[PDB]
Amino acid sequence: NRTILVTGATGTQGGATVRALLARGRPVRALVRDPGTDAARALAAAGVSLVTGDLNDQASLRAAMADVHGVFSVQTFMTPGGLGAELRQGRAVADAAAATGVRHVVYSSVGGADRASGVPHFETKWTIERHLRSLGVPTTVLRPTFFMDNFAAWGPQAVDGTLVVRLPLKPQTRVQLIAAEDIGVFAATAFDDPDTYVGAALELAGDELTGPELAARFGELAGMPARFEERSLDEAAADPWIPYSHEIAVMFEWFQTDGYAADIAALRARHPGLRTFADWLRAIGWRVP
Amino acid sequence: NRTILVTGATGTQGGATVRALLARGRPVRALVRDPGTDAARALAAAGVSLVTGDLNDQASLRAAMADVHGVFSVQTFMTPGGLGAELRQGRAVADAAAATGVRHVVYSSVGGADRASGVPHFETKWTIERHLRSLGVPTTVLRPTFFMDNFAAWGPQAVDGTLVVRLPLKPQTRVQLIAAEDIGVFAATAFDDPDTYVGAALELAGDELTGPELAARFGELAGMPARFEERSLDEAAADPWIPYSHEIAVMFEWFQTDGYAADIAALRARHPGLRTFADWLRAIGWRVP
Ligand SMILES: NC(=O)c1ccc[n+]([C@@H]2O[C@H](COP(=O)([O-])OP(=O)(O)OC[C@H]3O[C@@H](n4cnc5c(N)ncnc54)[C@H](O)[C@@H]3O)[C@@H](O)[C@H]2O)c1
Ligand SMILES: NC(=O)c1ccc[n+]([C@@H]2O[C@H](COP(=O)([O-])OP(=O)(O)OC[C@H]3O[C@@H](n4cnc5c(N)ncnc54)[C@H](O)[C@@H]3O)[C@@H](O)[C@H]2O)c1
Ligand SMILES: COC(=O)[C@@H]1c2cc3c(c(O)c2[C@@H](O)C[C@@]1(C)O)C(=O)c1c(O)ccc(O)c1C3=O
Ligand SMILES: COC(=O)[C@@H]1c2cc3c(c(O)c2[C@@H](O)C[C@@]1(C)O)C(=O)c1c(O)ccc(O)c1C3=O
Ligand SMILES: [Mg+2]
Repeated sequence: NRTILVTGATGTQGGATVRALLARGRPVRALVRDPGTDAARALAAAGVSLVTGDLNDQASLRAAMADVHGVFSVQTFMTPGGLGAELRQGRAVADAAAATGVRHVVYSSVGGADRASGVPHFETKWTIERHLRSLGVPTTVLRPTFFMDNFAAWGPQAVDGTLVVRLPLKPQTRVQLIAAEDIGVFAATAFDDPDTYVGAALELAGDELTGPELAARFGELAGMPARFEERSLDEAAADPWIPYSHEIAVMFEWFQTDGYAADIAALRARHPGLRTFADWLRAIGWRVP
Repeated sequence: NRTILVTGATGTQGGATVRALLARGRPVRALVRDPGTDAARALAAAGVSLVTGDLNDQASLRAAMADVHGVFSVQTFMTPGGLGAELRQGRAVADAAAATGVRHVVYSSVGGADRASGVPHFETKWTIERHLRSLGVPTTVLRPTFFMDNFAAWGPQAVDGTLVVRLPLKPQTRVQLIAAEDIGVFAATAFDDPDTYVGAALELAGDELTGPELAARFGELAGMPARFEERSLDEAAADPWIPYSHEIAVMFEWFQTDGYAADIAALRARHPGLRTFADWLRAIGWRVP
């Protein structure tokens, strides 16, 4: 059986992984909590098999993994269960894979998880990585950087005729970015080349830009003036419109002090289709609100 | 000036620290968000000076540290801002101490913070410890174990004439415990013996017991039958009546796999009054609910 079980299939990383897997010729089974949603029906229409389960329900995970070759493992921490739930879920996926004879887990972590960042939602992922390693289940770890896709909901607004990117970054802070579509590409590639990818951990980025450079990219596409403005970390941390704003502010402070460290040139050699930020803007057809 | 600023002064660790400092003749200043509460007024009535401030407000922290010799630093994670807020607050205390020339910080962390536990509210504390050391703020780290005081609100209930301690521990799991009163003793001791304590980290426990033994201690005092019963980790994690239940379940799993490592005999040699669990039960006058 060549089937891959994709967790988080209706989400950003999982959805990208579904598309890459289908294109590469793998059967895809999607873990969904509710098979009756628009998103789940859309997956089925694309040729995905649905299985009902929940990352909090270990028995349901074992059932979801019946006869599959591989599992794509991704979790979110932005739920009522928070970071503790993310951690337990990641370890549950690993345990269920071990118990059901899964041959290959591709786990999505985060760039810098291995670098003692102290970012709470990076440390959860590191702890999950360590658990997978301890079980001996053949594993590839992907460590994605800043999702370009974040800018769909959190892109710049027009202020007095100028697009403003306002984020808790110094103007000089360089940030590595990855298109979610490329996370999917690497996940699919890993399953089809285990000789290269089993036992590997790979930090993923397709571009590296400062805030002013990000603003320039939007301005060039929009035909509008654009600028970057630094937001204070304390202000970002307190924002009632940003879920888990304190953890996110810790993360942005780490971008400022440390940051991601993917080798973009080496990734492009492996994957010539690796997307730049300009590519992301073109692919989504970004427009000013 | 020999004044100590106590953060969390109306709480468990801070309150214990205030009492121990007063016993040693230190002037004490208490950080309170609202000086009009009953708890704050009681501190003032004891001869503790109040200063209004908030761990989320860096300017208020600098003001609170004006002219003080030392700071007792403690944070909670079970608030709206969660783990991220705990981390930012701990680093803010450190930064304010650095900015105001504080001569000694006693920071309360947690046993095993230094042992890569993966427990999210342990990793926050490890990150705060690291930040203090990076700044060169003269620092003593206390690493308390399981608070005996937890059993005041989370004690055993009588079921069919038997007291039942029900926790996510294997019957064989040994847990180290500390009376909060003793955390205060060590904090005050550290300020008065900086030669010994500046630069030090000390894991704190006054007893070490299994679940069955904890049950036996309650039974002995109450003069009735008692037993321990293991609760599953999944059930504990999902408990709607336990705040941050998922993080707490990760912690209990770590008790099972790893656990605390204080040298109790060595601590009792330093502090002969170090409380056993039986001592704590007697001191608070524990009674069957
Ligand atoms: N946004 C970024 O820039 C970025 C960069 C690196 C890493 N990450 C990490 O990505 C992860 C989130 O991935 P995403 O953006 O694809 O998430 P998402 O929110 O787009 O998707 C979450 C998916 O998980 C599913 N899900 C949620 N709870 C579930 C449960 N209990 N059982 C089964 N399924 C459940 C959702 O229905 C959805 O399919 C986070 O851990 C985050 O830290 C994000
Ligand atoms: N309970 C245990 O067994 C145990 C064992 C080891 C460590 N710990 C750690 O102890 C810490 C909590 O200490 P505690 O039990 O003394 O807490 P607590 O809840 O008893 O007291 C918290 C204190 O902090 C104050 N406070 C809260 N938010 C504040 C803010 N924004 N600004 C200023 N003051 C604020 C409260 O008013 C109170 O004075 C946690 O980090 C926990 O992980 C607990
Ligand atoms: C354009 O900026 C954003 O979209 C921001 C942004 C950026 C990241 C994450 C966010 O959740 C948000 C949102 O909080 C809105 C905002 C403004 O703060 C995130 O969770 C994350 C993550 O879990 C793991 C690695 C990451 O690199 C990230 C991020 O980079
Ligand atoms: C008797 O057991 C308890 O009181 C439990 C308990 C125990 C601990 C903590 C709790 O919050 C609770 C509550 O969740 C109720 C319950 C039942 O789960 C906690 O926050 C903590 C902590 O931050 C740091 C170190 C610790 O060692 C601990 C604990 O040991
Ligand atoms: Mg299929």
